Amino acid sequence: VSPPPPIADEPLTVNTGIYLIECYSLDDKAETFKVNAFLSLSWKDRRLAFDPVRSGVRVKTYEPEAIWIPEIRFVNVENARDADVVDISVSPDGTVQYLERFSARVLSPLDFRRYPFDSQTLHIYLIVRSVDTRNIVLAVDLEKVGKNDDVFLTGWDIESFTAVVKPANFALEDRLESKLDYQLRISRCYFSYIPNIILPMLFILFISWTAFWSTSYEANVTLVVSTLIAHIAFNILVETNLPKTPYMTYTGAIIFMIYLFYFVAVIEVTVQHYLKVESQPARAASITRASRIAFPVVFLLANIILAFLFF
Amino acid sequence: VSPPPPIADEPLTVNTGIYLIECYSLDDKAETFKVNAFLSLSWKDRRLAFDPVRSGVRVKTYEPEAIWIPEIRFVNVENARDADVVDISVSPDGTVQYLERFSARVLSPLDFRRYPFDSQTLHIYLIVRSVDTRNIVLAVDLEKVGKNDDVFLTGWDIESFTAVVKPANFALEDRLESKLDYQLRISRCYFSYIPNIILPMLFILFISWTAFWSTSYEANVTLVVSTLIAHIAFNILVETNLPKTPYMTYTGAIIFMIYLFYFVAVIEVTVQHYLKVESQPARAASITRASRIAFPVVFLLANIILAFLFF
Amino acid sequence: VSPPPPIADEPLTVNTGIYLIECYSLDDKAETFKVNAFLSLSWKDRRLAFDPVRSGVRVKTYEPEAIWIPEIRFVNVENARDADVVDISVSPDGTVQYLERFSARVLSPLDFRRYPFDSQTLHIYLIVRSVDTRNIVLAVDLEKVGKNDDVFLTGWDIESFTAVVKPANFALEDRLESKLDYQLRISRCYFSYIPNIILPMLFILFISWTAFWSTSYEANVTLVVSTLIAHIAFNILVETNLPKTPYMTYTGAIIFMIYLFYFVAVIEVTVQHYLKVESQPARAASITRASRIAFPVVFLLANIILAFLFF
Amino acid sequence: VSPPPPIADEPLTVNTGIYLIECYSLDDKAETFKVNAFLSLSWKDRRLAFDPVRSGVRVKTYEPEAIWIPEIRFVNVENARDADVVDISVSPDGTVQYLERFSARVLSPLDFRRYPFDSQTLHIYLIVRSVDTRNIVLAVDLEKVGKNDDVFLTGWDIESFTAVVKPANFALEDRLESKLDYQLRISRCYFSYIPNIILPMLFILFISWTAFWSTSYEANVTLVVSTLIAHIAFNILVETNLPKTPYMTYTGAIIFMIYLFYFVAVIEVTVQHYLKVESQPARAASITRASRIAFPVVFLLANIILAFLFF
Amino acid sequence: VSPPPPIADEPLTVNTGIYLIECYSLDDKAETFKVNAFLSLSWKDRRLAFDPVRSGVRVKTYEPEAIWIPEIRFVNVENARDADVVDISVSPDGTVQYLERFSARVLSPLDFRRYPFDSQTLHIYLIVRSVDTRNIVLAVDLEKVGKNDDVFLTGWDIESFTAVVKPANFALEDRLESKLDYQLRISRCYFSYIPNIILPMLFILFISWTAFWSTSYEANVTLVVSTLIAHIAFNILVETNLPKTPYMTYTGAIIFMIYLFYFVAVIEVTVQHYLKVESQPARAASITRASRIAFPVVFLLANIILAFLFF
Repeated sequence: VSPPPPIADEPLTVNTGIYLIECYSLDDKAETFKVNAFLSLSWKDRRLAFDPVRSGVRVKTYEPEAIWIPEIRFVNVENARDADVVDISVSPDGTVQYLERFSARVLSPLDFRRYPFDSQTLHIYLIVRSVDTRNIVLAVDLEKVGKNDDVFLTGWDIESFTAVVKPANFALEDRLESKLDYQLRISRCYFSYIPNIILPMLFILFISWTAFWSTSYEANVTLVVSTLIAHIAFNILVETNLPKTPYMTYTGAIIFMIYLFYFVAVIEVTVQHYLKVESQPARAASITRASRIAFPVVFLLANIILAFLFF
Repeated sequence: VSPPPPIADEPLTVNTGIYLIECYSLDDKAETFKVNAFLSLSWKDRRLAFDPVRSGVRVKTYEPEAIWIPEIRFVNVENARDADVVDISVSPDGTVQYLERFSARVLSPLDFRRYPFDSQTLHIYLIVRSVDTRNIVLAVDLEKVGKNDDVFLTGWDIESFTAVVKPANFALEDRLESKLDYQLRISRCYFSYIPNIILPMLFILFISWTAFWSTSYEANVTLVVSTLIAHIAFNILVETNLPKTPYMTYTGAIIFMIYLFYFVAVIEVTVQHYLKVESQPARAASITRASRIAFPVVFLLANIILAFLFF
Repeated sequence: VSPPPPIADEPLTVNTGIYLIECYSLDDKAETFKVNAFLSLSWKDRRLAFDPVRSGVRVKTYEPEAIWIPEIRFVNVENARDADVVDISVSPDGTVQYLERFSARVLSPLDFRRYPFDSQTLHIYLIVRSVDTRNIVLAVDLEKVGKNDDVFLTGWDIESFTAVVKPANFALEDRLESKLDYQLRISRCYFSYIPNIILPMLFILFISWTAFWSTSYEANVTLVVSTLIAHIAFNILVETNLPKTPYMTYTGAIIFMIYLFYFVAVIEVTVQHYLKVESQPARAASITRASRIAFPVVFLLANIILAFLFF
Repeated sequence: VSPPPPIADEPLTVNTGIYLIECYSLDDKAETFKVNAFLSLSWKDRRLAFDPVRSGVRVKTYEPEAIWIPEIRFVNVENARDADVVDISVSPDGTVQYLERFSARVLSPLDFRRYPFDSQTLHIYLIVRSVDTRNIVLAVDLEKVGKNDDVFLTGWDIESFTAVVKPANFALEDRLESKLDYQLRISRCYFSYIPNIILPMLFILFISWTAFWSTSYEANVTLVVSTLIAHIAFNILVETNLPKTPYMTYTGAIIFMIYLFYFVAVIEVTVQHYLKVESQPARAASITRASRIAFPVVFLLANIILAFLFF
Repeated sequence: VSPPPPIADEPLTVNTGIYLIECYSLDDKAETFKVNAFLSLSWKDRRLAFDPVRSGVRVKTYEPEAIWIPEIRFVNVENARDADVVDISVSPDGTVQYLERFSARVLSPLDFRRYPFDSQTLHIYLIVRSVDTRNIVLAVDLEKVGKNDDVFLTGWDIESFTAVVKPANFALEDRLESKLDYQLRISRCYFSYIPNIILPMLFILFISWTAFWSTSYEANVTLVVSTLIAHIAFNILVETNLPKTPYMTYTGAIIFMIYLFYFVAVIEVTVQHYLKVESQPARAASITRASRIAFPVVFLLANIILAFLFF
């Protein structure tokens, strides 16, 4: 079987359509997600045309081996998909209606800079490579693009599944390739963020600041250094929840500024003590009492600096 | 091979039956479980009917390629199943008795809000897609739905394996699909919660409260801050046992309220000290002595608030 | 090829035999072990009988496709085995001697209640499903059941590999199945428990008890609370060695009772201090001095309670 | 099919070309990376030559089985690649144009001595083994060597993909092999190095040095030993980011020297105390005051020693 | 195709040869290593003999399916190898020269008692099972046994790859098997052990001993108990580097004895305090001053006891 010969000089249009049955295994670290879907392809091969009256039937069904079928592939997949052909139907004019169910692991890049208020745009790129006998381009049948309502990705909200209708047609290793962009949009979700990461990290930070209602260098050193251990040990506890990136994220910045407020708290505590033992308990107490409004306010305003920086 | 032609206008009934041989690899995080089972299918194709007298035999056995067999598929599977056909038997009337042994990884959503007293309902969804020549619906042979007695899922109690007999018949990409719901019910199980998570976490919390039988700001700061480290380090130790969810669970709420009781204990300790060094040891001692009934009672009642909130 | 017709009304005996070549990958968590072995099957198909004189040969060798061979399967495997047929030999009477080398991942349940003095019984269950034309039962050729001497499972002692000769014959989805139990016994092994888990955990516990040779509430609070952190951090260190079960184990009980001895030590320390600051240093000292024989003795006797409870 | 016979005594040239479609799964620990690419091969087999006029066609397409095709293999792969032949085209002169899409896991050694300013050179080694009837050598078509612009490796910058045009021709197990070196260059990237590993580790180190503005052996011991715990716990937190190597890295040296500055700080603190309690508070204070310029300066200069050692 | 008939009653010699191309993925825990190599086999099948003059060619090449080829297998592999036949060459006399490239995961037992100065002997065991028609033995072609110079195993030194030429011929399940031992000798390598495990663990241990230049029970308790936490937290940090074995290793013994020196340090500190508060500061100071030479010397000598015990 050859590809269908062209009527004029025109290339062959294949009408694509992905319907998401399941989506699962978004690996935030590997920048992958697994998907289980229908792929529908449709084109016109007039070599397969027939008379519905003389053949007796409205629709002819073939096996994949029997007829010509285009080699459609995914670009951004790890390995080629687990495909199973569901149905091949040819109408009287020669219009082939192909359908397969596939499952593929997909590499779409992720951006965690606004964690845990980030949203993502997952791509599924479909290509077809043209042949020597005829050129092939993809098109999108927008009625055959959708998703099951049961489609769930725990800890995200699946907003929308579409495709960009204009395919990207381009030359590669001396032949025309036609690429299509199918986009799954999603938006994050971590109702427990505040009680699982933020609130206990604010509490351990506030505990360090009770050293501004105290003058014991021995109690203060225990307060500030022991709660710094408590902070690091807590960061250890929530390490699994936080994104491990080579760049700075929003939650990551909050964390960093907290390590800074531990450093500045120690400076104060050391200064307050150096002034009191250096017989200036006037200036010593003036600083420690100022820190009690200075630290919380500077914290709140810097957090507004960050918030506004990222959003 | 086409599907069997209909006698009247009726659709084709396939009689389904899943018998669980093994169940294993419930991944609480990925919301999957692996299963190894028999799938039995049964329908009537009168094109395969024969005379037992003239054929000489009572039952004819075919190969899968030889005869028409419906394309049954699972909905909520990662990849299509590892199927091995066990037996195909056709009786004189044309009744096909199909049997295969499969193993599949399955995506059923899990709800840990009532951890570790949660129960689950694992779904295995069977579909069949109807064809142009004839409509197909699934039915359930409830005598062929069951499970091996050896079937174990460590840390759960396998309660029941059934199917919802009314199939869900619906149109999808222009054809009728017939869906079936097979439900594995399970219920959790963790005797170690009481002896592995709750009791040592109550002990480390109680240790923090011995600061209400003390007036040393230096001993008290060590008591409350060191036991807060002990709490976080313990939470680290039992991190593997606890469910890593984007939502708030019951055990997770207990944990959170404990981080709050550390914060409130520090407030008290700081206030008691601020009053004693501010020459009001009457009010200082009044508070610290009140906390000794206040803290434990508030704890017990809040835990009853939580308990009743979740149950 | 059909199954061999019966001489009388008798069912077909297949003579089984597993010889373990390697065993490896015991996953204590997943309750699996991998195995690499020979499976030998032997039955009589008199349709394959021949005259050694007229055929010219002593033994005829066939290909698997050529002759009838029973569908033997494992029950408690994740996926069906990686089988490679080694030899098929038919003697003049029609006795088929089949041999294959397989490797399979196996689900046998494990019991860690007596960790690290537990022993296990790993099952490999062989089934055969009878057919419409004839009934099939398994038998054990005990000369063809054994294990290579190199067979090693690091951290255990491979005691014995046998089979229970009486097969379990039973009806399943309307046909007779014949099941066989092959048992690999194993017994645990951990000299490092004493020098890796128990001894450093007794040392950190004893360190907490030097607070009975002291009256400083500040040193005592540091001793008991700091060593409790040391205990939890050590439990973290040996978390990989200890079994993560939903039930209580023997080592797990020892651990739990140690968390209790930290709680009781804190009670004492708090009471001793409350009596001394409440001007009763007679009773204060009486208790602290009694704890010095009370604690170690109660520990030793409770450990004998536990020991005897589990053994 | 034999290899094409030589015109003269010359060997057969195959023109190679790898175009990277995706690259992913760089395992820093295992020294692997996965890749998905096109491999293009081109040679002249004049046995396949044809007359475009009499054959009627400009280009003949064959199946892999039909014609002779060289066994090209990768050297440094774990398992042989997942190859799928995309197109085989023969022009009138007998020039075969082969194209396949493969995905392979690759073992290229990595050097982390200059972490996190290291750059890498990933190799993909192509071999062909010559045969008895004729010698085979690889050549590089540099226009067919390239990479997709979407090719991403999170936390690195993909600089360049080329091949060394001079193939390495050599005798192995009595035959000529022709090897080619395809090099993917990459350079590291951890913009957050300073902000997540270095800065909080300098802060916890500086906190230890506030013991030079103090004379309390009890506060100083808490300062230096508690911040040493904070250092180790932080190193635990950033363990995932740091490379696990059997050799010394640059970041690893910084870490090591920090453990040394904790040791030397303790020596000082112990000496300062030993002199003050040994009634020499002149020399005691002289040392502690000197450490306040000595420690930071020695640190800065040693870090310049290291920096210059590695770069 | 049957095996070649014997000329006399002699058995068939197959000449083996493994050439290591790559070696990788030594899993210290699972006692496996992956390997990628050439396997060369050579034997005489006179059924394949030909006249070079009449056939026209000097050497005939066959496909694996075409001719008889022995079932050579590995003993100590997890799954049977990923084999790809590279070349089959038959000379005029019937001498088959087979070559395949395989990759296999291999189970060779490892001994870490002298970690990190241990050396290993990795086995690759080749078997052939004799058949009913003829006996088969393996031989070693020592010119076809070697390794690529690029062969690397990070953190080890690949010393040598040979085979024991005398095959082990033996009866198994009623037939002769011929076994061969191919040995890869490797030796460990960890310069970072001294700068990653031993030195910071000696520093944290030395810090505990500054309590012999001090008489404050409160500072001493903080010194010894806080550095014991620091020791456990550090052991946590280097847990990944250290071998997780059921037996006692050399590095493991060093670790254990360090936990003992923490226990003995606490005993001293408790005794020194009990004597000073029990008004015997003569004996109290005598002990503490003796410990300053006793502890370091006993440490050094015990480490020489260990060193000499293991080596």
